[PDB]
Amino acid sequence: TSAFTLNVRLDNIAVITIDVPGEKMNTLKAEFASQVRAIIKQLRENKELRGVVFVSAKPDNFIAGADINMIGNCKTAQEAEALARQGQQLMAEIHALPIQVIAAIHGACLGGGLELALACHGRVCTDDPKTVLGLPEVQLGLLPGSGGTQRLPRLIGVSTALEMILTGKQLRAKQALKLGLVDDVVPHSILLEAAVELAKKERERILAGPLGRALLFKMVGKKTEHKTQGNYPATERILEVVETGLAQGTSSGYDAEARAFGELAMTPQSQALRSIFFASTDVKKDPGSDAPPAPLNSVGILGGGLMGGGIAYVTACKAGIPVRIKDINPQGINHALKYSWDQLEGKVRRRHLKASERDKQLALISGTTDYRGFAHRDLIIEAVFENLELKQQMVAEVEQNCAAHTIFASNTSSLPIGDIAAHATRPEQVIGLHFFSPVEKMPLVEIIPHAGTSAQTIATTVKLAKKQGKTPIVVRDKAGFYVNRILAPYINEAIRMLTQGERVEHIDAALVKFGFPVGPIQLLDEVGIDTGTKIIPVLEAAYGERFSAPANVVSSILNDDRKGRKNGRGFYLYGQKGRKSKKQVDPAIYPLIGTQGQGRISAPQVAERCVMLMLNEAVRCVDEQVIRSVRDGDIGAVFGIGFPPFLGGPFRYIDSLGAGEVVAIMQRLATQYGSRFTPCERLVEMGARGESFWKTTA
Repeated sequence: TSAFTLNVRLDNIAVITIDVPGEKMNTLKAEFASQVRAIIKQLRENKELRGVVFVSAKPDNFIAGADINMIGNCKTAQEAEALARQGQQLMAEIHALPIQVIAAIHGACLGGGLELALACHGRVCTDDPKTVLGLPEVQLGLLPGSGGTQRLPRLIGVSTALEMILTGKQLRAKQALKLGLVDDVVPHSILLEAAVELAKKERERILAGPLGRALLFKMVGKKTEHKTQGNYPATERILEVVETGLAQGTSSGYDAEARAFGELAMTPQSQALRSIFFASTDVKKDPGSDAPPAPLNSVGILGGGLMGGGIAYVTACKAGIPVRIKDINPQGINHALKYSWDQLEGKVRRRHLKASERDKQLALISGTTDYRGFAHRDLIIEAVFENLELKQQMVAEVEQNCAAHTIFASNTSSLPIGDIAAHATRPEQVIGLHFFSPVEKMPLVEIIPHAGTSAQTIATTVKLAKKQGKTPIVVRDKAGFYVNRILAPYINEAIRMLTQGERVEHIDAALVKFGFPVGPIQLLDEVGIDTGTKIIPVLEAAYGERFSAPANVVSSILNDDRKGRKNGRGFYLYGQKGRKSKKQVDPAIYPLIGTQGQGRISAPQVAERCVMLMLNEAVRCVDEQVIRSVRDGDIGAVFGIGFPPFLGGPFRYIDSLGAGEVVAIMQRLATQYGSRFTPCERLVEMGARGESFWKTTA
């Protein structure tokens, strides 16, 4: 029956220990409002104090901001705005304290927690890697909504404050001190002792109030519009709330911040963003199997190059597991080792610790061509050539050169795991672990158990996958798995429009405006036309002509040796040296492939044509039990192929669009463009009945 309690010391300086009684992390619950009022009145009552400090007893963190469930318990903009204005009002009483108030921050301090630090006159933080300051409410479709949109700009400057609010990026203590956000960064032992010590103590060219700051907002607004394409409502309201707050006065802006927090909470975009946040922590909590994980003290990598280097990089640096790389090409090992060096040579940029920690993490990386240290490797990730007979040999080599409890994790793209495990002595310890290049950048992995994969090695592989910073999904051993299977018809349809007279500048721009990061064929170029088209024959024989492509388009492109960006040129130029215009848009591609049409199609009709083909294939795998749940399919496509996050995923996009309406669109598309668009066998059933993919349908 308490959360905050304060105890004054011999020197009359109060210390409020923050510790939510039961929960693992300090969150700003609705129950804390009356408590902090009751104690902040006790500070004023005595009038015999010099300073006050704020500390978080939980060693994990400081304050993780307000809980996203409290916003969900509001059915109107007035209620969401109500607790928003109540949030600013309470922290105004903290800033109005005649006593000097300091926040001592050890651990993460994000969202509403960082705002409390802004209300305090001074701040002290630790130099720990787990302490981070940020305002990530924009990532939930919302906005700081408790004083963060005005208190922060007047402390760091609008130019670098707006970055923190529009992206939600968090800063580290050494970088936080430069901006002036924290007044001092001291070790965790000195924190409180120094915090109370400080608590006892009592450019201009762009600073032009009317035009210097006016240029920033015209320039930041144009950038933010281009990056988001206007599909994120909070992005409009952050500039609006912070602009009027600085221009027309703090109090009038505070009231605009509250109204923004209110109607942003009921936006359809924000509720979609908060759901994938809830689904992300659900996946991060789900172990895929109820069996106890096997030990993972040391791992190994089969295969070299940038492919193997990426797996080894995230395995040793991010997960802290020593890894050896086995490759029979001596040159292939150096590229796998050099790639991991250049990653940790990010110490050039002000970050990455130093040679102390650079060589500490690097000492866990090693390479050899001769199988001499593999006798005790608890798990070995295979990343060699995509060939079944070669992968079967790899299985036969790890079982003979390593322990009897090792796990074979194959990074395959189009081969069934049952065929890779067909000739294994212990087929219980072989699994699919599917990464996406570039390995460091992409955050999703597909963990594919075959018919005989043990429930222990299932739980063991995901524990490693989550240790590498990846959000894994467990998908069935069917051809194409999930993320590649729902992307092949998506790319084939964009290519089929090119053969129908469309221009690539129009198509790619049409889908990034729809919500995707990059267009389908720019994606095909970046990932490689070689790799992006090697799975269309596998999915053809496994599921029929539904995954078909135009007759001889891809056959004509790479027979001209146009592999994409990996070599000289592809769908885009990449030979544009001088760089006056960024977008390459190669014009030799149009004559290379037949194109009779002359652009009848519109701008949303293009993006809808292939997203419907993708939605069709998406609900197919949840009906075939390829993905274990509809939640695994949402984050599987949101983090997998950059499905528009403001829509919540492909399955939450159907619920908002209407199961009966989407079946009518594809039946309408099928009449016009062919029978590849016909609704999924299960979607027609959901179009008849009031079926939603998610709870709380209305």
